[PDB]
Amino acid sequence: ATFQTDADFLLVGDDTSRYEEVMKTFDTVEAVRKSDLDDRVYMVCLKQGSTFVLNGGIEELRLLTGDSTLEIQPMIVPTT
Amino acid sequence: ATFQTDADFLLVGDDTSRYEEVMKTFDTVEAVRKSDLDDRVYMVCLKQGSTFVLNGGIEELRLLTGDSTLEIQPMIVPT
Repeated sequence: ATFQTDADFLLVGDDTSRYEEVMKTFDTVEAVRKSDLDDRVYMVCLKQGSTFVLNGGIEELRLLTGDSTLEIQPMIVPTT
Repeated sequence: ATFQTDADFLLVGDDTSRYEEVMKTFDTVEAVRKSDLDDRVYMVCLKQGSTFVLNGGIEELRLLTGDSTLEIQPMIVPT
């Protein structure tokens, strides 16, 4: 289904070798950063105002990624 | 005591108002980001290879910032 979100988020997967490269093609994404804490994690921070939309949904991203394990999760703060 | 770290980290305070400003001041700091989840939280990402260091310790950051409630805390990842 179609995926959307105004909030930054994370990419968690066992194969992150194409994450950065794939995310560059989305003009709504501002930057991307691998976690110092866990290799299977990447933070995706969005351009202001932008709304990340992915028509083909998560499977579409998995497909672009070349990783079926990939998962999109919210960012976590130790205060909530 | 001196404060040092090579890893990204969070800033957490009640008066977030000069955080971004103060952070730009450090050439070891690459970017800063307020959390969508919590108004008191800012992410601090460091330039690659860089070491963020505060000789006056965290207290020196509380000074610069004007926020005695400021705390530096590690980043948390899902598991």
